[PDB]
Amino acid sequence: DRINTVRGPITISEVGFTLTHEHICGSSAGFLRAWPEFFGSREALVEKAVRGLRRARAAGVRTIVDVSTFDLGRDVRLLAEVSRAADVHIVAATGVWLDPPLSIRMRSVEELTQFFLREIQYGIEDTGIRAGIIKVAITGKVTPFQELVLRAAARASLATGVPVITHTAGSQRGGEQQAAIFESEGLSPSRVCIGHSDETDDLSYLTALAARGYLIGLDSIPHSAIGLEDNASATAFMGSRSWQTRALLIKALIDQGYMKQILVSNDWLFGISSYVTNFMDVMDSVNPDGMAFIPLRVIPFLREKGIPQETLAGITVTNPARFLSPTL
Amino acid sequence: RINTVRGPITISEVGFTLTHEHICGSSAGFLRAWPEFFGSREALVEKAVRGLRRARAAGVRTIVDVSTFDLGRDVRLLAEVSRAADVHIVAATGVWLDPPLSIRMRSVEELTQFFLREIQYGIEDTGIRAGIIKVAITGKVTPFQELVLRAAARASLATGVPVITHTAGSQRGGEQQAAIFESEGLSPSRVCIGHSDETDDLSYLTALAARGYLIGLDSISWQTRALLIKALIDQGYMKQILVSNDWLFGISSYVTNFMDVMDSVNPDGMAFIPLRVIPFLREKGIPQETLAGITVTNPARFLSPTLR
Ligand SMILES: C[As](C)(=O)[O-]
Ligand SMILES: [Zn+2]
Ligand SMILES: [Zn+2]
Ligand SMILES: [Zn+2]
Ligand SMILES: [Zn+2]
Repeated sequence: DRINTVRGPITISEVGFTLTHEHICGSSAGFLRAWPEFFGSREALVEKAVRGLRRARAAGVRTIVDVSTFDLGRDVRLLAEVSRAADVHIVAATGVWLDPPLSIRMRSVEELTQFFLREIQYGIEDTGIRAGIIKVAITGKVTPFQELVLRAAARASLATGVPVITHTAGSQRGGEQQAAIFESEGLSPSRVCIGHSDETDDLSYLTALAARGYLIGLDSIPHSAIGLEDNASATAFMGSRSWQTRALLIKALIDQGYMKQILVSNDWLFGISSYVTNFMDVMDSVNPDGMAFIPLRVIPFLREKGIPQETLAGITVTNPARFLSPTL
Repeated sequence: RINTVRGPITISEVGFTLTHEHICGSSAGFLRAWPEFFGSREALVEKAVRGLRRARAAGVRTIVDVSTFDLGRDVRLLAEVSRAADVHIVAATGVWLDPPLSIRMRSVEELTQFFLREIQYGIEDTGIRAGIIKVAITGKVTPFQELVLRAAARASLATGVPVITHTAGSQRGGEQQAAIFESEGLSPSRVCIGHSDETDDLSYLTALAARGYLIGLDSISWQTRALLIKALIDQGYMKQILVSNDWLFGISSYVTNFMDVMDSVNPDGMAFIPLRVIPFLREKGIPQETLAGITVTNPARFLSPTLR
């Protein structure tokens, strides 16, 4: 139950302050290799990211989990290069996000399970870098293909002990659908983070999942298009709720007794091609702190509301370690 | 000169060409992320080299691999197979039916520059340059497909490389394609309107040929299909005909083991044209020089970069 990173296995003691939902680059499979000019250059992306991670390291971050799948253009060589140069642990992922190509979406639950296992048990591409988390996504009512992905994720998790992290669009309360399928496969809720759960203020929804032992991904705290009302693409991607509003859900879950079920992140990136052109600039305008936003802005905000330092250390260090540590 | 995955070649070196083929039909990054889907990369290479050597022994000298980025083109795979089989392979840019978000969110201007990158600079970090632009079409042409066609036209106008289309979603889609290409100022002689062998509407095909378009037939009943080649010859448009198999040696973009279905239907693979179609046409009285025009002269004129 050491944890696999892009630099190899590390012990739980070394994981430290973890951001469990981030991205070096949000893209599409092969796109970084075929069109680096889109990002200025690969070299520019590598530097921009390295600088960003280093600033997160200065603010106390020791590990990030890059939840980019194959179809979100995960380039594990970009992750390894940036991890080493920033000296920050990066856990990579398998799974399937919202843009599977035909070679993925035509696959069977059995085939998908085998693919996830390859990426966990053997390595990603020809690199030997093994995934440490499984990635899944739904929007709205689960599609037949998304249900296959969820079942394959559960089976791969049961075989390897690595956890599952989900994209929910909304809520839209997607966690209840996901949890039902995961449990039908015998997966323990303690192996699952229901992500983008900071999109909603439905505390009944959040607390009921937490009470079942799910981890709650309050993972996009700095995402907000307040002030950018004239930019429809910004509003659609980041929403109209303030970062403080998202952050207060952390306090709300603590106050209900569920501190141990909380995972906090920025869901930041250093490049993005999967959306509108130059969207990285729009996001950067909203959060110049990048991935340092959690430790620099959110932690002090929560301490200010009277949350004890020890509880914040538990959410940022202990919870991610328990989550990431492989457990059958 | 024409760019191949082994560098530039002269027109005289091109020889008998199959202008619409694939080594592998897949998705971007897939071959590398899950080569075991194909058994192994090594197995895919071995099969592709055997199949290309078979085609070469039946007279083929060049294939045009019209796999785009989104059809999982791997020019390193193409280079390896090309070298081992001693068959020239022309690589493609463009957009097929499965663009990921990073492609389908792009403007006409952005796509134009990406196609130009792949033609003028090279594919990925390989220095291998695309010698053709690829556009897949459905139905009457979707808005996004129209964007791709216009970018293809603009990249062609800047470089002289031709454009080949293929239609899956069937209508008289060639006329809509032609209208878009012509609105951009593209010469029809730079365009192969593909898989025209799907229909049996000779008047439609003849009218496109008379306008200067190349007519892309393919496919692997095949005899009825082959008789359209003769019909177009007899209309006076042998110069406008291109013939290919649209074959591949691996496929992951459809159902599992579809490659087995395909191989059971057409065990000749890419040799189907020279082993079956060419003798059939010779038997129906098409002369040698005409067959050589279709298989050698037409592809060379089509592929040789020109702005006219
Ligand atoms: C790349 As996302 C907006 O699903 O974290
Ligand atoms: Zn997401
Ligand atoms: Zn994300
Ligand atoms: Zn086609
Ligand atoms: Zn094809």
